[PDB]
Amino acid sequence: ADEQEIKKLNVIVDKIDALEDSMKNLSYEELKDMTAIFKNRLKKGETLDDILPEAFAVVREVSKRKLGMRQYRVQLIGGIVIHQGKIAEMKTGEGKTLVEVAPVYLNALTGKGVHVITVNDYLAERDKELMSPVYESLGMTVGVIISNQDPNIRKQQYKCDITYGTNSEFGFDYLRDNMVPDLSHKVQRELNFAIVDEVDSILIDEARTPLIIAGDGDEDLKLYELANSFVKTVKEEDFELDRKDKTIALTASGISKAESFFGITNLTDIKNIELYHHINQALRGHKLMEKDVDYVISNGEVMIVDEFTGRVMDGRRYTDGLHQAIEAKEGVEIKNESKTMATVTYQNFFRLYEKLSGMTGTAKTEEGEFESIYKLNVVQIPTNRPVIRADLHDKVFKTEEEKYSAVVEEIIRIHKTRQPILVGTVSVEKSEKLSKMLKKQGIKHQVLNAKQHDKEAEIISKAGKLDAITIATNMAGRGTDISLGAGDKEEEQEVKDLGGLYVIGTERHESRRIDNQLRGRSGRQGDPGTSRFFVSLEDDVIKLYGGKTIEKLMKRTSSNENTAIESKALTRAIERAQKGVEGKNFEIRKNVLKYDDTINEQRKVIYNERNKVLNDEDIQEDIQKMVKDIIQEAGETYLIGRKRDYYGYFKHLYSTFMPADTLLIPGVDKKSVQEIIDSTYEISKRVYDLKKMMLGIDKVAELEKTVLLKVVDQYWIDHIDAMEQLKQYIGLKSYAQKDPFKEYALEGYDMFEALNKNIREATVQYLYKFN
Ligand SMILES: Nc1ncnc2c1ncn2[C@@H]1O[C@H](COP(=O)(O)OP(=O)(O)OP(O)(O)=S)[C@@H](O)[C@H]1O
Repeated sequence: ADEQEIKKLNVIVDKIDALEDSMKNLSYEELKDMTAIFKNRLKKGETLDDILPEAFAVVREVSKRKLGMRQYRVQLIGGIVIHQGKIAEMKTGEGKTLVEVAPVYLNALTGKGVHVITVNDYLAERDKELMSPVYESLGMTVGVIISNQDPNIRKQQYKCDITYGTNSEFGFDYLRDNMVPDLSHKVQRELNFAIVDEVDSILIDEARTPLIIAGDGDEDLKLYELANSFVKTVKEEDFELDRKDKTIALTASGISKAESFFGITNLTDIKNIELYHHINQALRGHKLMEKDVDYVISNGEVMIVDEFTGRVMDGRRYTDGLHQAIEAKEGVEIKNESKTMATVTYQNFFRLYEKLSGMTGTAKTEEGEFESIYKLNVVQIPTNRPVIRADLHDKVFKTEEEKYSAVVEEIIRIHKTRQPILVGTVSVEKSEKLSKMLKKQGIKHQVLNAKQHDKEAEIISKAGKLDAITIATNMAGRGTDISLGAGDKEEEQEVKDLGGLYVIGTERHESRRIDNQLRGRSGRQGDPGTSRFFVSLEDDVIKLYGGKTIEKLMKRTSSNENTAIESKALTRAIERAQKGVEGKNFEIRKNVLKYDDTINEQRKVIYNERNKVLNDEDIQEDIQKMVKDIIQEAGETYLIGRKRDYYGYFKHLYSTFMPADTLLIPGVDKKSVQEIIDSTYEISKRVYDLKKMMLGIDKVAELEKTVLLKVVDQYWIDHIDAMEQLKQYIGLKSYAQKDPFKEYALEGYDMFEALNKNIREATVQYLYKFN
């Protein structure tokens, strides 16, 4: 079992050990000073790895002094392992919180910024508060990212050398960090290196659901209303149209009416894009479309119509604000709720780190997933002292009452013997149910229902001592330790001889992993302990995932009340049920990660092409590129497409971005598509020269960024929410052999081209059409 991987690793610790004595003589400052010595050496030569022995050795004595926690080889091996970029499988109570110190320090010497992710706020704040004396003492700084944290403070934390926090906030922050307008609000920093505590939990387990930021539609609510009232008051002269090419615009009569109606007196400018966009689809919905032709009004809602059948294309909603507009138009309750803006799985958010790593107590079994996703290599480490415990069997039953009384009675029994027990549950109500019998009978205990992880954290530590009964859910008091004695050497041996801590799990969990975690809370290093599972036939995991066996047994009749069950075949069935929800879950992540890849490739560019604008990167060759793009398109459409519809081609460009009287070109019949476009484009290069010369190349470029970036946001968020609705729409399909994913990709590919186009034709319009 990973013998040589650990053996070679052992050579590293072997060296760390020889060094120890030399540093022993050193003062507190002779040690801090070393952080610098380190940094400077890194510039002169040596790799982070070439430093490893001394680096960790320095964390050893500094740790060995400010917290007492000197480090044990296993805690060193694991330290090296995190730095090597893998998983550090150590069992509960093995000291993982400290296995991290040595590795952060080492990597934090680059000034880049290390990341330590935990399962929750408390776990992170506590983790940082504990090891900070080691970090601080060595000339480094630490910060932790907690929930509802103001931007000002939040910035400072990533600024610090080391940073801790809930997995939810790191990936969350990021979203806002890339979703934000200017940089006065970006909060993150370079995602360089991360250490994931309880890696199986965040990565493998959470994976199932993605992170999603949404937005409260207060603004939009009365916005379509105002726009719709105005478009309503508007006259035929206030706008011009063309149902032939499905376009419409607001004439000069409208610009002023809008400025007079609203308090906005400028319009057309990037500042206002909003009122303008809204009044736009408000107008289009009012005249370009019509009742019973385009869209239809059934009951209290407005459904869309398909042109290929005349049927109602249900499920699908109108694009970029349109439906919301038609709704306002007719006079029906508007769907203004849950706006999905940001979204991301941990499968990818974590892929975004130069060097990934983590620790846990159960991962080598899921290695194939950890590697073929995060290319995380699980390396198992030996436990410090030999692990002696009693991982007892699964007391099998039928009927929850039978299972429950068996549990209640076995607890009164262990309790009198004087030993503590840990009753693991998997529901706040089940924990209360099991609680009722104990109270009904008269035996003291406390309920840890994962809500105030800190208050409960204290409770579980004490739980580990003398006559205590603690019923915790599978998420209550996690990183806390079960010290036999609760801090006393007296109760330590008393409870040590009595046979450790006892663990009883209500039902078999969703995986062997979660179960061994209840089993793991006991028997650390060198402590006796027992753990047993009181299972029953109606427990869902078996009830639904068991098979034909549990069914007939459950159906039969009734006989031996309170009498437990057994059989070879019975167990053979109980295990398939768990490995069945194991595989069920294996594939739910598969069909969540892929659906994200599609949006991840998109979100990838929309983001780079968003960051260009922010870090003052030149966008002139690119805007000009898309400007040419619009025209090359006009080419295939009217130029070549229909045949040579000059009136249309020109209407399209006047429609799109060209001014009023400009594209006048001789030749036409004598000239070819390309030449005609080269001309239309030179005519455009001139239009921009008029702009630069009359505005100043600087405002011209400065303005280039103001509107490119602004329209991306408007059309991107809407493309995202809509890409989600697209997924929901595939649900009502299947066909002969049409993969539900395949369709989603195609209808998502062109949907991306439509989005990008809505940007091409929009940056330019604002950049040329009016000024
Ligand atoms: N080398 C050590 N010497 C003394 N105490 C130690 C040492 N290492 C860890 N501890 C103690 O062990 C307890 C912490 O164990 P943890 O770090 O929680 O182990 P773990 O359960 O693997 O970690 P989590 O829950 O993934 S942080 C604390 O009471 C520490 O004081």
